[PDB]
Order: sequence, then C-alpha cells, then structure tokens
Amino acid sequence: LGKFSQTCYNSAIQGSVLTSTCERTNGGYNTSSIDLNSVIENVDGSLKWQGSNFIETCRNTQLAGSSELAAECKTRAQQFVSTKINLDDHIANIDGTLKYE
Amino acid sequence: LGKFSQTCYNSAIQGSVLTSTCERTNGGYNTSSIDLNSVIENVDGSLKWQGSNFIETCRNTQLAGSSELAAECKTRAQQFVSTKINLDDHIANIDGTLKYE
Amino acid sequence: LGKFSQTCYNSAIQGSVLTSTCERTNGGYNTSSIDLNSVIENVDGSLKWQGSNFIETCRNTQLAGSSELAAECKTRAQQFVSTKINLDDHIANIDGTLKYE
Amino acid sequence: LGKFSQTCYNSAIQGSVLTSTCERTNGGYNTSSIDLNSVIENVDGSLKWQGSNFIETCRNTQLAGSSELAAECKTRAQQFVSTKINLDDHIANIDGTLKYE
Repeated sequence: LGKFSQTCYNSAIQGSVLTSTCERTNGGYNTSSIDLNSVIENVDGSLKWQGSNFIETCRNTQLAGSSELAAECKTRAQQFVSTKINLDDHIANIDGTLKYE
Repeated sequence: LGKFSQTCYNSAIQGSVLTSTCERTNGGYNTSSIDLNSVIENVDGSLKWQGSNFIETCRNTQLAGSSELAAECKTRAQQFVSTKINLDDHIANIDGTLKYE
Repeated sequence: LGKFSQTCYNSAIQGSVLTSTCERTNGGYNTSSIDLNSVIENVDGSLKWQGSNFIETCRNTQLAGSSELAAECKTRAQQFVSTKINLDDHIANIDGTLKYE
Repeated sequence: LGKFSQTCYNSAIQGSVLTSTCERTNGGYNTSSIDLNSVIENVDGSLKWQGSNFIETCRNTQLAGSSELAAECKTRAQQFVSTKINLDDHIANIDGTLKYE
C-alpha cells in the first residue's frame, strides 16, 4: 500500500498539501498535489490516518441511558520502541556514592 | 448540534447500529437506524467522532526525508475530571503509624 | 500490602494529608498523619500511585555518552478497555430520521 | 539536582544497575552501584522518572468511604507538540497522480 516515494521526485509539503512529480505507467511524468486535511487527522497531538475501524475493533456495544454508547474497544498493537532518559536529572554523587534525589 | 434523544424514543444499539423512533416535524413518528461505523472510530481503545481537523489544529508542516510529514499539533483542551484512588493499596498501619509501602 | 483502614479509625483528608487513629501492635492507639503528595501522581486527570519497575518491560539497557540510559521498552499490552461516547454530541433527529451532523 | 556525571568517571549500565567511580568530598574516589529499577518507570514505551506531586494540579480532595481519596484533577495542559507520520503508509503514485489508498 502507498509507497509513492519510490516512484515520485522532488516531493514537498506546503501547509496541508503534498506535491510531487510522479512516474506515469508508460514512462512520462506528472506533477500533482494531495490535500492531506482529507486523509490525516490530529488526535490529542498525534497525527494519524483517517478511517473506519469500529466494527473491526470493538465489541459488546450497549446504549446507556438515553444517548451514551458504551463498548469494549481494542487498544493499539504492542511494540518495542527505543527510548532514553538522562540519569543526570536525578542521580547525584553524594560524597562518593550514587544516590537518587 | 445533535441532541436526537430529546425528540426520539425507544432508542437501542445492536452491534454498530443505533435505532430509534423519532418525532417528525408535522407530528408523526418514524423509526430509522444509523450505522455508527461510518461516524465514530476507536483510537487506542477510546471512541471518538470521525472528522477532519488537520488545518484547524496543526502548524509548521514539513517533509523530512522522502516521505515523513512532520508538524506541530495542538493537544486536547484541558479540563478537570473526577478521579479516585484507594489508599488501602499502599498505605499501611505500621504499629500505630501510617506508612507508605 | 497496605490496608490501613482495617485497623485505623476516624480517618480524614485535608489537602494531600491523610490523618487517622490507628491500633498499636501491643494495645492502645496512636494518631498520625501522612502527606500523600510524595507518592501519588496526577496522570492526565487520574490519580495514580507513583510508579517504577521499568526493567520488567524493557530490554537491552545501555549507557549512552556520560549520563544517558538508553533501552528498548514495550508499549502498553494490547487489551480491550471499556469506553463510552455521548451520541447526543452529533446524532440528530432530522424530520424523523437519525442523521450525523 | 543530580549531575553525578560531572564528578564520576567510567560509568556503566548492566540491566537496571548504574555503576560509577565518584569523587569523594575530601579527596580520593569511591565506587558504588545504584539500582535504577525503583525510580524509573516505563510509560507506554518511554522511560520516565517516578512521578508524584498530584496536589499541584488537583483540587477538592476528600475521603470517600473508609479509604478512597477522591478529587478533581486537571488533564494535560493544552500545548503544541511535535508529531510525524510516514506518508508512504497510504499515499500512492497512481499513474502519475498522488492518491490515498
């Protein structure tokens, strides 16, 4: 899925719009743009793709009271991620001995 | 916006579908359904409404490398929420004195 | 762990301080106070016990440079969580028919 | 706070344990170890210092029942955060034209 970058050139973003010059099927080139506002969204600070997943990922739906939809929904897949923390923030040398402060 | 429940009756959820009998403008009633799969979505276990907000809430967009969009995006508005924690989890009586363990 | 409330009586909270009258091991009672501010955190609106134990879920720890701890850590395990959404936010009665607006 | 690395040398990490050779206040050096497992936590894949200080952002604390601390706490303050998304996930070159797929 996707992978435009493998056959497009001079790609650029300006505001919400992606522009690039892409190889046509039969050897030519074409410059075109796509407005990302219609395909990505900001959820609490993090960009994600827009789509539907409610049927795919939720279960045991109920109506509570007059208008509350309640359900059980599956959280994101687990992965390993690289992380770091600076030990100098809280680890001190206290007369020759390492101590948290 | 919304507020169907103020003029609809016998609302129910089955799977992803909401069904209700609503007052018509000129006095009658009508039973109709709406499939919530096209209007809500599960983000990391939490239900939200689908929609677009990229232009509304993000800034300083850039293309890093061949295909990474980088931006700065506004997080959710701050509010106060009611919360509880059971002090019996960790607070002990140690011979007459309250101690964390 | 904990369970002070099984042998302590007439507890009170004032700000971050818990006070109670607790049974002594050998008879009699003692009144004491504990400032919970040093052991409870506010995480995005929820009270939570101060946490640690990173090594249970992190691998390949290394020192980077003079002071940085670097590792590969697991994100939250995938599970089903309870979630709710108020359908009155966006579902309307439009002349007898339920519509997203 | 902290800053052990300014006056400690030849530091090493093994598992959750930091080891270093540190200057003593009056001359000379001492070697010591500190288990970081009791003060650092894995929060959704990021290493974080053990946190507390709930009262700075919570109000109206009260004791509910015999052992429940109840309050109203602020969620994360609204800010702009940096975020990124790989457009190669879903943007394709479709015969010379950029399209979502």
